[PDB]
Amino acid sequence: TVIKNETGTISISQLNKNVWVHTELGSEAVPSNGLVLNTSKGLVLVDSSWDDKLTKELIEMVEKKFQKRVTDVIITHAHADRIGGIKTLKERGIKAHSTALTAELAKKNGYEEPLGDLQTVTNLKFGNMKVETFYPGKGHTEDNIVVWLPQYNILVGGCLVKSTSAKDLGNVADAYVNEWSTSIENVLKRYRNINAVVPGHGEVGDKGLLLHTLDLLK
Ligand SMILES: [Zn+2]
Repeated sequence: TVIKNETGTISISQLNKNVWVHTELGSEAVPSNGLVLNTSKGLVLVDSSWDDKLTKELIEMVEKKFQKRVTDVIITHAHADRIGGIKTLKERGIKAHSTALTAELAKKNGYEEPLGDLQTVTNLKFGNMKVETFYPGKGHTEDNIVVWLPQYNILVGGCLVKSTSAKDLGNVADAYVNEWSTSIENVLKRYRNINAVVPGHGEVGDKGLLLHTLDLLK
């Protein structure tokens, strides 16, 4: 099931019972994927959106939809599509989780600072919903992390993972192209039984998306 806005810029699609994928188009419309986790104690998002207007609109949508508060957001890296709505998060009392490095880079890029609480391996539980954040090393950016939902074996790769039709790695000015391969290998070694994989943008797939990205990096 999918739910969008009248303009069509914001869409939310259900993966399973309590897991949805939020997608926003940043204008040439450029999409960005994130997750919406419906828990017994509120809504949790994996990544915000391009800017504050889109992020606020996204939050307004899911809150109206599930009739609950978005309590936390996990930021996967310090770029606009991930941390663009940080000001909106902070003004609404939404906890913006991130690694210390992501917080450092957010500041450098002119964004308000996220919590910087996430360690290399951080397990978070919101109600019955379990979430694991993992820093696999440098790739798309120096700070990129992945998110794992152990109850569903769902992997949110962020921009470290490209979609099936993607033949372009995207912006590599802040990337560590050579190390990117080792980082993907660390994700593969850590999670031996992956089901669905959500790329930074594009359609949800499986472990084959990680192999595809390694192919592009060759
Ligand atoms: Zn980026």
